[PDB]
Amino acid sequence: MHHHHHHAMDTYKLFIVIGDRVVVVTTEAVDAATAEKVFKQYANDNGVDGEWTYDDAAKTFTVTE
Repeated sequence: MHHHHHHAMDTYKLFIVIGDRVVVVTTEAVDAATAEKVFKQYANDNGVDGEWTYDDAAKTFTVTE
């Protein structure tokens, strides 16, 4: 027998206050650690530099500088 399991995911946000423009990127992930991996790759793939913070209740990551 076989069945597909569509796993549970929540949306996470990435606030990257870069220079003049503020960009908010949302994504979906099973948990915070998974979202962290996704946003880290996203940051690397799009040349985003800086230090980050995470607010769990808000499921929001913020990158500054």
